[PDB]
Amino acid sequence: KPNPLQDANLCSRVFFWWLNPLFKIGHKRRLEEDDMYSVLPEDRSQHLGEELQGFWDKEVLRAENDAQKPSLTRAIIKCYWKSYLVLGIFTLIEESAKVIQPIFLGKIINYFENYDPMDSVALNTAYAYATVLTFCTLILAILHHLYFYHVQCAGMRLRVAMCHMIYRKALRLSNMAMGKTTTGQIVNLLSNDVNKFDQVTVFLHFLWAGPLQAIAVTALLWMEIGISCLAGMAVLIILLPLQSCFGKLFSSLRSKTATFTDARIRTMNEVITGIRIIKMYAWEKSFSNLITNLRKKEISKILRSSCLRGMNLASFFSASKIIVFVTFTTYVLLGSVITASRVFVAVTLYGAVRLTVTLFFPSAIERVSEAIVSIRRIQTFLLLDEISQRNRQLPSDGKKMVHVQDFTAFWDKASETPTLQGLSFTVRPGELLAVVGPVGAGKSSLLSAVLGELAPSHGLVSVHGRIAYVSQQPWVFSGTLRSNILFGKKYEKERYEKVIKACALKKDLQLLEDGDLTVIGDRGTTLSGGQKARVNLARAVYQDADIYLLDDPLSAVDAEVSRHLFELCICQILHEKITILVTHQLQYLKAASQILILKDGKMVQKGTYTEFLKSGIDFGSLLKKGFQAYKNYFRAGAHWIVFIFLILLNTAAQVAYVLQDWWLSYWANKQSMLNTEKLDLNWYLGIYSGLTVATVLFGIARSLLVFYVLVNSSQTLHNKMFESILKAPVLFFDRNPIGRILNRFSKDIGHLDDLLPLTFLDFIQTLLQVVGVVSVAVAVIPWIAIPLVPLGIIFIFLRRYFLETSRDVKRLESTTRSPVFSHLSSSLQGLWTIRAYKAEERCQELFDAHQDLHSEAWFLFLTTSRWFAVRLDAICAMFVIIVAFGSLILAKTLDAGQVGLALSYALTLMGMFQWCVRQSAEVENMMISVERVIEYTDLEKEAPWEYQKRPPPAWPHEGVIIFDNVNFMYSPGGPLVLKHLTALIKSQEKVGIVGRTGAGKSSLISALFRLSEPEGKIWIDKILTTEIGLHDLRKKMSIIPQEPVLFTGTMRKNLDPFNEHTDEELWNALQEVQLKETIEDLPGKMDTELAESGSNFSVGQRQLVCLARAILRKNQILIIDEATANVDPRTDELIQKKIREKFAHCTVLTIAHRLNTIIDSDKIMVLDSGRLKEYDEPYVLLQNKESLFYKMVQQLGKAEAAALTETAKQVYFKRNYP
Repeated sequence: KPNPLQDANLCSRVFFWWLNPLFKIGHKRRLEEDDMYSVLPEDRSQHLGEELQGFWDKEVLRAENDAQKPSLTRAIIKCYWKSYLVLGIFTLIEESAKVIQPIFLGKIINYFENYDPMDSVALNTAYAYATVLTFCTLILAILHHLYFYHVQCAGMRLRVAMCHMIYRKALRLSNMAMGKTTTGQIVNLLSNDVNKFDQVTVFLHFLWAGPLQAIAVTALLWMEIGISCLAGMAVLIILLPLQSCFGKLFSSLRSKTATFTDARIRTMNEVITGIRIIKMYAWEKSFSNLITNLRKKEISKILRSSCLRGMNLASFFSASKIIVFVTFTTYVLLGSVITASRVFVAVTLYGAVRLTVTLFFPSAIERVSEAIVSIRRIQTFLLLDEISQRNRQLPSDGKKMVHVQDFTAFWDKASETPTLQGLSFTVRPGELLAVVGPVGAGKSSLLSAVLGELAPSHGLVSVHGRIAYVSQQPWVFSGTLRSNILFGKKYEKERYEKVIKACALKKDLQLLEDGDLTVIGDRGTTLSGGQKARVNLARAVYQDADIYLLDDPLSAVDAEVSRHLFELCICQILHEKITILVTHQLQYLKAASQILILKDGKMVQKGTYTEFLKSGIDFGSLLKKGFQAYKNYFRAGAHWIVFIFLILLNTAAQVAYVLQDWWLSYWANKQSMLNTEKLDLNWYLGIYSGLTVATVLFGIARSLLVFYVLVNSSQTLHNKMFESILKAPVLFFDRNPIGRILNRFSKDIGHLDDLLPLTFLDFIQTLLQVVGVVSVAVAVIPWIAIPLVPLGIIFIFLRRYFLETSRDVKRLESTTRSPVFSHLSSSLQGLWTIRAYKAEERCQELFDAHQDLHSEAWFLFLTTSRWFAVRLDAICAMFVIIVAFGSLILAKTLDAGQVGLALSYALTLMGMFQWCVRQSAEVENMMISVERVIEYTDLEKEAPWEYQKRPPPAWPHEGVIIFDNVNFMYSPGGPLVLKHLTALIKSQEKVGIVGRTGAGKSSLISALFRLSEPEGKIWIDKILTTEIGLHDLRKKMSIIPQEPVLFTGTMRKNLDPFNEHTDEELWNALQEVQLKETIEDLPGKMDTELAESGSNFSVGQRQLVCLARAILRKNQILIIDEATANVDPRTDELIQKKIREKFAHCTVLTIAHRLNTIIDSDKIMVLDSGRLKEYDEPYVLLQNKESLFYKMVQQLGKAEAAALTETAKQVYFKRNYP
């Protein structure tokens, strides 16, 4: 994929003209990784990394020779100074241009100030000055982008060199070093700590041309306006500390909010996850209250933080008005007088130095400080102790031979019992050596000793030859299955097919779409554990090394596959290979050439299978231990009248900003046409102060009102979204995962709250400033409205043309960034596997290739940005040239105040225009959050929680439940689950439900609670369910769900969220389940904060909590759902006995998956894939052998069948026949 930046001119690289084809292509279709351009050779990851590694190695040698610490920063500087110095040359030129062009502005205004319509020599010198002014604007506009590309390319090169060095290290960390750190701190110095180097360079040079300029400018001001410049400059210095009190107080109101935001998101997680239970109990008003309170407590702090950001923006807006006000107040008070060529040079010089001081210099400080933090971090990482290269081998006779003599070693050096005790054994080619022992005996430790991972404290190990290894856990990296198998080696058809047929992957390869060519993710999300183990073993076999080490391969696979692998792949193929095995299944031991027993890290006996048959010690004996989006966004915040007031207040802020400078223009023009007659200073300083105060007050009012209206819009959108997600039916929670639902209450509301009001105000602020600049120019020279129409069509077409490809190349550099992260993670997890084979100088090449495919789309992200910006600066510089020259061809009607004003405003357009365009794109970016929040704002709704026909309070009186021809389905158009159900449940009668798992067993509860309004009729005491609002149906039917949940809060909350009970009642109920005792020993009596669904409680304890809930609610209908699956028998019988002896007069429906619990149920529904088949007493059902109850019982066995039959008969006799 050849790169055109390699073949370009210099005129064609100043203008990024070499990038035109990409845009054309991106304009038609979408861009994918094939359109993208391969990187310049000086920019490949391996080249950069090797260079910086050379410098860092030489410098750590220098330090080790000099006996102190080595510095990474010193190596970075030594490698990159001879090329970050030339960038410094251009930034010196550019900053002197910024300080020079106000001087020629002065000289043009000074041509007007002394006009003579006949003198042509003066006009010619003024044209010369206009030409020099335009050369400065074309050095700041057109050449700053080939520079800035190189400034940013330097940082990309530094980040890529660091990523390479970090990986080269992380591929050789000694095990004791891999212990201290984690595989999270080795992706957190590469996902956020090396991303600093992209940013540092951008402003690095603003540490010596941020002070230097602020001296040059001050010296110039002293030449023009005199000592008064100090006044102005004083104010400008006070914007460095003050802007750093809006920073040590915004982070005090912003880290005080996350402690409410994160509580709210945790509660929303418990609301969304357990939504079936919340609905079924009718509790969502309680969670409404909890999240309403946490959100109100969070908006209070978002509202302080927004008032402070609004004040910060208003201060940055009216700073220039204050600087110039105080300068020319002291200038005119000390006896001087305002002329219009010193005024609009002082204004312009303040503009330049104020932009440097308040934005660039402090950014440079902060980013260099963070980059030094990150360089320290990587400094520490690149010095973790490393594995000694497996050194010179003892010269042997070439035998592929494994021996150990008197080995004894530790994983950590403080242990009491050594990890290994005096190990001394050997293995030859062809000998399928094995070891048998319990877990903790250390067969992993023995294999790690073989692989060099265990450092010998005493003795010796001799391993000679190529080795293949299979880890206890399968390890699959990023790639395809054949890529996994080859592991960098060249493919061979027959050698691959032999291993495939040996590994019985044929069924597994058929399971995937591409056969063997399907792409496997990280940890193998595309495969299963057995499949991953098979792929790893196939890789090991195909690698064809002298030694094989196999660990725990066949414990996690089935019978036939494991047998086939052991015999036809291990026993037969590898009978000509050195073998060492870790096994847990004794059935394979018969094939073992040798077997060793290891226990407490020590030898017991080694010998064949028959010899250990002779020893008489059993193995098992030892084995056992749009635009509607904008309209709907703004309409939430405030009525339309407030939007009209907001428009007026934006306009008055900007009009007053401009009328202050026009006042200095009018003051100057009125001073010049004078006479001694003196100019009335009270009047002029009065209106000048009035205009400065109006600028400041209207900027402050405008910012706070934009912020307030948009934060209130956020608050209204959240309240409406949340109250619409509490009422969405459970279908909406089935279709969408808990991740997607909660992602709009955390992220998107997180943009609406603290980032969309800020950005949307910064855009409006700078847009009105651009309109102020263009309006002063047009109002002075009205003909500028003709050139300015083709400069506003060209802008629109440019921006469409760009954003049609800047958006295809701002995902290409995100969809290609993550494979680097993933490769580092994967090569850390299976690092032992990687190093076991000598094949890591191919994993380095893989990391380079993954890091040359992201520093290939960062290249296009850097240069498409400059393509666009060169053209916006062409537009803006044509505006400045038209103003500066159209003002001299019209010199007869203009005068020095008008020209000064128009032209210093045009000069300030430089950079403002681009910031406005950037922010507009960023607003349109961040409005997707609003589209999504408004999309959950209008979900479907289930029936209302209340109806007109309220139920009588005593209902249900009895609990007589009637089913009249009920059809129930989860979704419209989906399969029916119940088909014309018809039944009568007489009061108090205990009824069981039986059938197949999903034969309609699970939908009786959903139909009875109207979790999906059903078709048919259901009556409770002659009241149809569909005629009463939900919370008057779900309140009156207590349920014991399959897996209970505890909600974060006091145990009094879990038993009475609505405070309908007295603490003595709760104590009584907790005593009924005998759990009262277990509670009054925790710190809080009942107010103990709990974990997520009672991790500090037992499943049986959770069931006790839910059964207490039911006893407390004491409604005369009760439903139990899949009582016990894995409950301990004590708790089993406890729950069961309480269920019967607490609910004597309560109608009960039980839905059980075992027949023991519901054998005594007075009646039993039987379901057949959604059909009511049998409904009668259990003994009557068991009489008929054709009855599905009898058929299902006979599945159980013979003894259990007879016992259950006896139980049914006894119950039948005791109940019906006294």
